[PDB]
Amino acid sequence: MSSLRLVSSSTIQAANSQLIDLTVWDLIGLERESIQQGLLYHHPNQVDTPNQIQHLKHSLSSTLSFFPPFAGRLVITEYEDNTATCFIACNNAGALFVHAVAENTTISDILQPNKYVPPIVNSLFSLNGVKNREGTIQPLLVVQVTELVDGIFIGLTVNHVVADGKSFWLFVNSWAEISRGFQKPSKLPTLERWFLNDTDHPIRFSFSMKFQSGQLTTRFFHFTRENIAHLKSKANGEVTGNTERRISSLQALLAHVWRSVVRCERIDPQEVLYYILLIDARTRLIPPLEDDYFGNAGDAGVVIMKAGELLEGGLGNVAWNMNKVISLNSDEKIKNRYKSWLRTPQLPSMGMHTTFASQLLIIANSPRFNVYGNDFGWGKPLAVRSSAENKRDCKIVLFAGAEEGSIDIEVCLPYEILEALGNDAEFLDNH
Ligand SMILES: CC(C)(O)[C@H]1CC[C@](C)([C@H]2[C@H](O)C[C@@]3(C)[C@@H]4C[C@H](O[C@@H]5O[C@H](CO)[C@@H](O)[C@H](O)[C@H]5O)[C@H]5C(C)(C)[C@@H](O[C@@H]6OC[C@@H](O)[C@H](O)[C@H]6O)CC[C@@]56C[C@@]46CC[C@]23C)O1
Repeated sequence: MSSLRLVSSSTIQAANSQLIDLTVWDLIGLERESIQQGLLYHHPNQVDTPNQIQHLKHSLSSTLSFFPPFAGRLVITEYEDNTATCFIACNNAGALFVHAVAENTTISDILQPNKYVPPIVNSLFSLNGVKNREGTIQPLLVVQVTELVDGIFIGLTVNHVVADGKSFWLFVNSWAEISRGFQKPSKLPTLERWFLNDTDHPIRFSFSMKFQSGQLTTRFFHFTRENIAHLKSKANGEVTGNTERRISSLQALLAHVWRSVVRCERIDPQEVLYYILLIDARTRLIPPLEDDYFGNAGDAGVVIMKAGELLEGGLGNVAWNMNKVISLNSDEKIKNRYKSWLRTPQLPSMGMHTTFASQLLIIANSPRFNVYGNDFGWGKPLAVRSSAENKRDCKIVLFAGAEEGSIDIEVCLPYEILEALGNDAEFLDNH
């Protein structure tokens, strides 16, 4: 019979004071969840496991020297007028390293064949459910390494006020390099964060103030490079007037997934639908931020369409609308939205009351993040998984696929819609 237990929990400080001021993008995450993603590895041959665990521990400490925020803590000051400030103290209080053993549990137990994410996956991460503002006391980075019969799982819990998805995977890429023998990471973070004026920080903000919540389930779908290329051509072929074939591969796929989810739920064609993209500000500010700007730097772009138009209007029209919402996130709108936020600095509510699954769909992560380059010395990973802690939001999480140019999507929806999707030949997934 299989089981799961914790062997040890250890504080990891940076191998070798300063403060970081947080900007609007960072503060918005204070009352939300951590990023919880991890990497699954197969051990074809025998491995000296105590030596592997020790090597991950020491290479983690070496990497933290280059990313001191992950070894620090948040500092929150609450004021009588119900406002607050927040910053990161790089005080080297340390990350947390959790060593767990899943007896009689295997790779294939974790990757159930073309099925749903099994419950064991959520236990491969530590500090599940902890909101980011609890980083005043809790580590900003927790690493759980779980031993399996035929491999290991490396699961990270990262405070979303400190880092977005891009920065999460910058750190993982850099940790893998250090573990492989690199002296320094190949990409060094930019740690000073963005404000329109030096006088803005510390920003003084206020805290506080869903269909089938708690009942959602999670399933992965795989999209080959070919099927993606097929959808891009189709979408661009349907919008000829004014096109140099500028609908991207990702836009076409996301448009296709949106249509497929709505098709499978079978809803009134008068329903209004909201599709939440996160648009990176790094490349869009003038002057742009550094590519390796370490923090949050992205804004919701909300695509809105009637269900009837979404389906009856064709793939290219949906993808064209997405392309246009992305294009409106200009340097002007980023800066004006920032300025407008400073004058009503309220952390957001997570939005409307939803009465069906397709109503509000959140798109997270990106296929541009490097998942399969994370060789720590024992080979590339077999798969990427998240904690699947979320059972509240209808959500699509994007991952680079194992094959060149493919994409894995992790879909969190009611079970019956995920079943319809897996039986829909128009949904052009594979495996
Ligand atoms: C266009 C309309 C008609 O007005 C309206 C109708 C209403 C709505 C559908 C819009 C609101 O209008 C604003 C809206 C987007 C909310 C406020 C947030 O958006 C931020 O709102 C603040 C202001 O409060 C802006 O300044 C930021 O630019 C913006 O980003 C976001 C995030 C950032 C927390 C978001 O989380 C990221 O999901 C992507 C992942 O990749 C990341 O991991 C992850 O963090 C989850 C969704 C969520 C909660 C909601 C939900 C949907 C809302 C409620 O559109």
